Amino acid sequence: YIKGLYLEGCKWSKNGLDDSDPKKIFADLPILHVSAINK
Repeated sequence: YIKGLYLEGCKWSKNGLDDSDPKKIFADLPILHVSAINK
């Protein structure tokens, strides 16, 4: 679980056009995942 990433220019999901202010936006919990190839 990573805390503190920052996006630039949309939402997390349902990404849309940014408003006039708030150029740098928080990033939500991007939990990772690893898997064997083609499996």
